[PDB]
This record gives sequence, structure tokens and C-alpha cells, in this order.
Amino acid sequence: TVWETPIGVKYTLECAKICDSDARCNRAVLTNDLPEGAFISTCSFNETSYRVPETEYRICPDTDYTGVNAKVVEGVTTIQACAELCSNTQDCRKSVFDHINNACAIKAAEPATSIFWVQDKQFSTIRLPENIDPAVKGKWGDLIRLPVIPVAAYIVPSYPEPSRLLFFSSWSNDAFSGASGMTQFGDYDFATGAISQRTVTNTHHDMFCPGISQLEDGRILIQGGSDADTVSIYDPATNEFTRGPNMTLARGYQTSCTLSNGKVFTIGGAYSGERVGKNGEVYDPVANAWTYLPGADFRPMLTNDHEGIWREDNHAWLFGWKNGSIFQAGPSKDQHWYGIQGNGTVAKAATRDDDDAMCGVWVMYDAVAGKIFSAGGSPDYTDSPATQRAHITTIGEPNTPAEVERVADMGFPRGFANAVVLPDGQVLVTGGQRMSLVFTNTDGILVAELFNPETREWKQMAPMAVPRNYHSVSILLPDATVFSGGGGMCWVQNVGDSTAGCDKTVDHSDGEIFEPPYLFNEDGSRAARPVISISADPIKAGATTAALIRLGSVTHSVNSDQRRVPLNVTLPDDYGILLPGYYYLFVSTPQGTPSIAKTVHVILG
Ligand SMILES: *[C@@H]1O[C@H](CO)[C@@H](O)[C@H](O)[C@H]1NC(C)=O
Ligand SMILES: [Cu+2]
Repeated sequence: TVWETPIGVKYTLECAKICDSDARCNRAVLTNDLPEGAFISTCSFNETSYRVPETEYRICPDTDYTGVNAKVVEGVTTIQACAELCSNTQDCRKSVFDHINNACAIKAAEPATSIFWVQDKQFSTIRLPENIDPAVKGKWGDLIRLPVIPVAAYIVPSYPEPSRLLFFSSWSNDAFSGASGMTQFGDYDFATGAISQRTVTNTHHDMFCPGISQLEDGRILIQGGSDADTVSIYDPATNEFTRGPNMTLARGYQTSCTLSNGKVFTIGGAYSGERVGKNGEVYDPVANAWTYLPGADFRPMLTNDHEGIWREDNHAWLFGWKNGSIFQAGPSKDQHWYGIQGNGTVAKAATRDDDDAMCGVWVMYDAVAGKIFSAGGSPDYTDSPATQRAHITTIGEPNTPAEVERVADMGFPRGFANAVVLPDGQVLVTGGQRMSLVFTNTDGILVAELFNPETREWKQMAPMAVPRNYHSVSILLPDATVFSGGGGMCWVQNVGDSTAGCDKTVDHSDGEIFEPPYLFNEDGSRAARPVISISADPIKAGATTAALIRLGSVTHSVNSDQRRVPLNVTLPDDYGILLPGYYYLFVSTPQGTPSIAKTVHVILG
């Protein structure tokens, strides 16, 4: 028995309307689709327009705008009077009416401040609706609710294009501890909009805080984390998980990268296992064996962190390059080549910056010219003002110097931001916060920014709805849209222990999808997209505008699997440019408009 008020609110019919009249009433003697506190991208209820005496504003009932106020005024008794007050306040785009206390808040200016939109019966929100030109600024869809906070996500490789996204958290949907023989997992078909969860127990792996690398045959190698030694192998073709060999050394928060030769190198990972610097190691899918590399020395890639060595070897910016090489772009001030020959190899390649940029974003946007984009991050893991500084790092031959040029500063300092390269080799940076503060919404940037490497300039994109900071993700989707999601998670001392004491306002068990400008004509209508009608055949390197993009895996601001291979409309010879593994074929009109990718499985000589 569910009484649904006209405006759309819903109780679980005489005291009921008594309760709907008192903004302070949850119980009587309230059960909306979303819980109270939930963040929203769109009004969950029937809105109302409203015109001022001199001639407009949209009103969403039972909702709040959180963030700094320009003004709070105690006089006001009515939404209409709060609305009036906004019109008379210079630069007022958003205002809040507090039913309980007869108060009107004018929200401070976006994007200088960030403002969020929450379900809350105590309030009503008023807004001068932004006219957003999708041709200049793209468009965000509405929050997608998910069973599991997507702390880690990867595209499941399929034919003729992928349809699914796995994501995972820890032993719980919204909480982590230490080791626990289990991970909570979520499966989102973005063709059907279908969503399922599952507990993965068979690999005895809590995969929270892991390394992630897609192998040659498109299996995903999930390494360490809460079960610091345990390795899990995800088989797209059976959607089942297999136990890989224990790493030589227990790690968490380390990065891994697939190499030229379909081996996987990892270095660092002082978060879990022993709390000391971790030297390199390399997985051979063929031997099905890990090999400790004592000469792949952690010490040169250490950041200097206020929290010490726990953090310093974390989230290295690793790329497989030519002839089994590894480039380390950061986050440490200085960059380094690493090799797996003999027992190791490490050498300085360049100085990128005069400060470390922990969890800064990083992407190889042009493999064929070894161009790497980097921006944001913070000198320390947490309690650290993020940087606006960005760089193109140019890499020629493995183990010779590399070229770093400071390009223009981002519009916003970002810690814990996420990045994807797009078919045109533009980079989309989403989320992150002014000051790295683990488990916070604080000063989450909502405006996406698109860096043009051809121009070396930034454009501000339309704003998303939720802050995407610690434990968030971004990842390219086959239809050339960006998925942005997660945030939060709560530490509890033991597995099973109650989550009741956790602040869930920082938990964002959901995502949202960006349609970049390139999907829109000058009139805001969706551009006509090139279609493709390709052999589903393992093609090898060097065999015969367009671009390939390797399927992404992503956690903790680390996307080690994504790589843009620009083409001649004809694959390149070098596997250290064309890393083997599953890609996206993007054919795009010479105005800039791309296809729904066709999946292309590159294999080794
Ligand atoms: C494509 O051809 C151009 C000249 O035709 C060449 O310089 C370039 O290296 C080739 N591929 C890419 C992606 O640049
Ligand atoms: Cu974490």
C-alpha cells in the first residue's frame, strides 16, 4: 500500500497528508524511489515554473543545493518570496527555501564553488535553468543507480562491439577492510541498461586497491590489493574468474602495464602487504609465472609524501613501450625507463615538474609519436592542494632521454581526477577536487575539461551532477561517450562489521555518461555517425580519419590499459606502439563525428 502524492512523493491517507505537510516528518502513526540524502541530476518529483512580477525560474520540491551560500536570509516564509529574492540578487542562478526554518539561501557562484543537488524533504530548490549548447559543451545524462560503488571498472571485450562494463568495490558494495576471500561486483549492459551484482569468492581475492592489466587474449589480470599476494584472471569468453600465480611480493595501490611481448610489469604497491618500497616484477601469461626483478628498483620512482613510504611507490604512470621497455611518466617529479632484462634496469628519462603529482591524470593520446598527456594530482596522497600544471611528454626510443613541455594550466586544480583519450585524441578530464582529501565531496570539480593536444589549449565542458574524487573512475564507452562514476567507500576494521557509523553522503554507488561536443551538430541535434559493416578475426600487427583505442581498466586515477593508436585510412609495425589486446575501431567524419566502435583483437607475432 503506497500513497503517491500528486507532486510524485510516496509514503508507505489521513495522517499521511498530515505528514506530507510537515517538512520534518519521515514517520507517523516516507519511501521515495531514492533515499533522503541521495544526490540527483534531475528533479525526482513534478517541478513548477515561476515568473517574477517584472518578466523565469524552475522549482524542484523536497531537494537541497549543498555548498557555500552568497547569502542566507531568515525573513522568508514562502518559495515564491525566496524566488523573488534570487531575481533581486546579482549573479543568483540557484537558491534554496528551507520549509522548517523559513530561510532562503542564495547559492554562491559556479564554477568558483561546486554546488550539489540532494533529495531532502526539509527544502525546495529554485534555479535559472542554464542554456547549455551541446555543440560547444557536450551533454550529461542522468544518474544510473548501481548495486556496488564502482571503485574499479573495465570494458568486457566482445564482438562486434563490447556491450558490458564490470566494476567492483571490496568485500562489501560500499565498504572495505583488509583481506577477505571475496569482492562485490556489478555488471552493466549499456545496450539494454541491464545491471546485476555478484560476490566473487572462488579466487579467494578481495580485489580492492589492485593492479589491472588486459593481457593479449583480452583476459584482465587483477593483482593484489586487500588480498595483497592473490592474483585473479577474468576470462571474457566464460565471464568466470581464475586464480593466477601469487605475485612474488604482496602489493596494493601499485600500477601494472602489459608490455610489447604480452608480459605484465608491476612496480611499487606499499599500501598492502609489507609497508616498504616494492621493487618491480613481471607476469608471463605463457609460463604462467611471476618473476621478481630486484634491479627494477623502486627507489628512483619514490615520491616524497608527508605519510611516508606507505604512499610514495603508489599509482606509478606506467606504459609498455618498444622491445619490452616500460616508461614511468610519474607521479614522481622525475621520469624513468624500467626494463625486465637480466634482474631489472631503471634509468632517469627526464624531469617533468618541480613537485610530485600523486593521482594526477595521465594518458598516451598519440602512440605513433609517443605523446603522453599528464595533468593535476598533488604533492601528497592526501591533505594536499592539487596542481593545475599539465605536460605533454614525448617518448622516442627506450632508454634515451624524453621530452617534457609544460602546456597550459587546467582551469581547476584536481586531485583524484580521471582521464580518457577520445577518437580525435582530445583528452577528457572528469572530476577530482581542489585539495586531495580521501573520502570527501569537498570542492569536487563538476566541470569536465577537454585538452586539445593539436592546439595545447583547454575548453570547459558541461558540468556533471556528482563529485568524482577518491575511489571514482572514468572510462571510454564503445559509442564514444565517457562513463564517470563511483566515489567514497567506508573503512570498517573487520569483514561483516556494520556500516551504520559511515558517512554515506561521500558514497556514490552510481554513474553518469557524457556525450562530447563531437556527437552534436551546431543546432544541438545528434550528428549523423559513420557506421561499419569488419572481419571478427584476430588480426596481427603490421597487417592491413580513423583511430584504434585499447579497452580501458581503471581504479585510483590509474588507466594503464588505455592507448590511442591513430591511423592512415594499415596497422603499425611496432607492438610497443600497438600494444597487443582488444581495441575500438573509431571511423569518424572529417567534421569530427565518430562511429559505434567495432572491437579489433590485435595479437602478437
Ligand atoms: C601516417 O602517415 C603519415 C604521413 O602520411 C606519417 O608521417 C605518420 O607517421 C603515419 N601515421 C601516423 C598515425 O602518424
Ligand atoms: Cu583506495
